[PDB]
Amino acid sequence: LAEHLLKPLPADKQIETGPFLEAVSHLPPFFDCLGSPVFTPIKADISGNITKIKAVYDTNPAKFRTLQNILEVEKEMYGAEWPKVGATLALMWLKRGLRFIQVFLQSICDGERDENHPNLIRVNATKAYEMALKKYHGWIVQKIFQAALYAAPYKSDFLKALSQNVTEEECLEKIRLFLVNYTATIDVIYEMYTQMNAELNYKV
Ligand SMILES: CCCCCCCC
Repeated sequence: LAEHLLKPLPADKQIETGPFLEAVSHLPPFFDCLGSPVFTPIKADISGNITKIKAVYDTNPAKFRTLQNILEVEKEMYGAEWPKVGATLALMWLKRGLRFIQVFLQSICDGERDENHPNLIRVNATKAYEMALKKYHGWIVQKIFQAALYAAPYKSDFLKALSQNVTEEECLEKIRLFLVNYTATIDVIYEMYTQMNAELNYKV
């Protein structure tokens, strides 16, 4: 995780699109290592949105230099169909997948656990779902999440998968390092959606 740190935010809190997409493109591969085919469509969603954004960027890298540039250009370019269109829509869902990973990792690092089932990560995933995704899912998808929860690896196994021959404590310290700029970046993205009134709450 800490081999592909996100850059700190610059003083003007503008996120450059190219470096951002390069950075987060390192996350979907972690889903191949969780030991379940349940993760294949999850990986496709997150990668699919990165791809959607990268393809808008590639048409005009200068015009789409920053994530802010994307939202403002698309607002102008699309009129009434915006923000439910283009790279704006893909980023709206990408941020929520990114926020999920953030809350989950942070929960693990903060030592939140089920006292009764200490080596499970179900409480951490459940928190992350509630905070990042749940309100945008209808009852069917929520039910699928409840089923998929059972495919979670054991905590000890998860951390081992993210790690070199390194202790669990060492692994978590590196996860903490990653979370600094990751969290900061996602926060700026969420703030941007709020300022631009680009957030939608439709359920799927
Ligand atoms: C620089 C972004 C590349 C697009 C990859 C989509 C899969 C994670």
